[PDB]
Amino acid sequence: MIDAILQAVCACAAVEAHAKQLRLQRVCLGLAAYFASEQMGTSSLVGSGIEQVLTQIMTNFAGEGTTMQLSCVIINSIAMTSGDMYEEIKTSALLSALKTSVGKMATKKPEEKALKETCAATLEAASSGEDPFDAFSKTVTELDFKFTEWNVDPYP
Repeated sequence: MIDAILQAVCACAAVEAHAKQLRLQRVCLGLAAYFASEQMGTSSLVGSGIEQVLTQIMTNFAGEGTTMQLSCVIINSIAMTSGDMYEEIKTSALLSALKTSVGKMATKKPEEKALKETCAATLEAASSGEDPFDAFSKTVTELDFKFTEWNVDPYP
């Protein structure tokens, strides 16, 4: 079931029309993060092109906070799950997009610098020389649901 719903949310996010529909991208990434962090659906994700979906929202909304956290949880999780699966998503593009995006993250307010830090470890962990299981071992690998804005309406 999970495999098949994760295949839909990846497909749903990769259609070019939906690229810039943030709130959607957010919840597709949300679900992706939940299952990845919870060690499920990781094969469905990578197979159904989670790589592309990530680079899309990381270059269409470079810097955006909520998408960056979810994206990094997914990566951190997949990195801590399978060696075969991580080196499949570890594409030049993703790396470029992750660095450029970390670059543009807001860095003034106290929780804004703290969030940057988290998403910056993933980038360090990605470009590290170290075996991924070592490199990503201390990085965040669980989902705080607040970053998915699941229950926040755009027009209260």
